[PDB]
Amino acid sequence: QAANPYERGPNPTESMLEARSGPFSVSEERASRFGADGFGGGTIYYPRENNTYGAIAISPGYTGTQSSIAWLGERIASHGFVVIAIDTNTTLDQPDSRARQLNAALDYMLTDASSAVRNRIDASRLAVMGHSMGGGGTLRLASQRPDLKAAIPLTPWHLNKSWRDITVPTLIIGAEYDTIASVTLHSKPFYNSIPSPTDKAYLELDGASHFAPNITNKTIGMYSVAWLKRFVDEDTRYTQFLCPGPRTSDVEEYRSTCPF
Ligand SMILES: [Ca+2]
Repeated sequence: QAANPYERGPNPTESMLEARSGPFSVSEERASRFGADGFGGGTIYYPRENNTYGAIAISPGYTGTQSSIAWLGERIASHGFVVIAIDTNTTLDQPDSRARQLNAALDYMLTDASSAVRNRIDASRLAVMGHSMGGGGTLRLASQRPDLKAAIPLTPWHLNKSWRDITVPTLIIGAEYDTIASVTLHSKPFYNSIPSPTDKAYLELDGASHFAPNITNKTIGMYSVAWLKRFVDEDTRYTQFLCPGPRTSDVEEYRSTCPF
């Protein structure tokens, strides 16, 4: 019974979560393609403030690179996270290969990055996120690693529909007008398959394309950070944004196991 030891930054408001950056100024360190084993390298974003934070790996999708998710990895790092936006070994890698590479990237932050990075990581509080096939990779890694603290598949694609063994808090963000990873064949079937008691939520962005995750988006930003705050940091000051959650508005649909 004490102040949460993982709490970082001020008491949140909607406007703070919708803004382009959080309260921590951030610096970058390259994970070189010439120095990364098991994935294609990346950019680590980390808070300049010397404290420990949660560590998060983020995969792009098919034909995508670290630059299509960089805004999100930066935005999230600036709320007090060490985040790596990766490149994949090839841009054509499939979901389950991306799951292995999200796994290699966490190992990287933890063992291979510079002292400044490693010193800011609480190695026991990790999370993954992914766009489309990166999103399928996130589900797979979440399924193989019950020890992760959260998983956030964004407009996810995967041929396997059944994610029955996931026990890691998972927010699946869907895009209502996605023409590539339709919520009806991908996001909803994945979400529908995760059984109680796993915490989870499904948010479907109103009016949004498959590519909404590759452009600065306050709804993806606010809800991704609330989710990582609530589950990587156990930070209950963020539950108020997720429960009861968005009226369905910027949001086509919201389902959740609130209050978690
Ligand atoms: Ca609508």
